[PDB]
Amino acid sequence: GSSGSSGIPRVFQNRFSTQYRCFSVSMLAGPNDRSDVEKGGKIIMPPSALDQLSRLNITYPMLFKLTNKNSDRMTHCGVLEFVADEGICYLPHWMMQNLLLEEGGLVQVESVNLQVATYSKFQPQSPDFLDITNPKAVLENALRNFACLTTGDVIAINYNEKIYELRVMETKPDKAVSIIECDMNVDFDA
Repeated sequence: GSSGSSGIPRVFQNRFSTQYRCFSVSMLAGPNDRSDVEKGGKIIMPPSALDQLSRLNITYPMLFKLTNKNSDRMTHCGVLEFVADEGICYLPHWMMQNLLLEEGGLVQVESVNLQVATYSKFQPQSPDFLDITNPKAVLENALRNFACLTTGDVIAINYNEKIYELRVMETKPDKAVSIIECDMNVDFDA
C-alpha cells in the first residue's frame, strides 16, 4: 500500500518476499574458508528465515527467486543451512560474479515452488570443458550438487582442482527448475 511502485510490486498472497544483502561465503566465521560450498548450489540464510518459512506454510522444496534489479538478471537458488547473520545473507562466489553484485547488495527474493526439469541444455563457456572427452560425465557428476537451474545461469564447477565455467542455454519445462533426484536428458550447444 504505497504511492510510487519503483519495481512494480506484485505480492499479495502469503509467502516469503523481501530483499537481502548478498555476501561472500568466506566472510563467514571459522579459521579456514569452505570451498565445497562454492562448488554447488547451496546458500545460508539467517535463522529468522526458518521461523518465517515455518509460519508461511512452506514445505520442501524451498527455492528462492533472486531477481537482480541492476542488469535484469535472474537466478533461482536453494537454501541449505539456516545459520547466518541478520541482514547478511551468505551466497557462493559463482552467483555473485554471474549477477555482478557487490558486497552487501540487496536483491529481491521470492519463495517460489518449481519442479524437476525434463530437458536441460548446457553451453560450456570455456574450451577446457569442451576439450574433455566425456563432458556429460563431468557435468552430470557436478550437477548432482546443484539443486536449481535457470536459463542463462553461469554456474561454475570444480573437481580436478580446476573451476570449469558452465552456462545453461535452455531448460524445461520453465526457465527455473528444481533438479532434486530425478531422471532428465542433458543436451549440448556448441
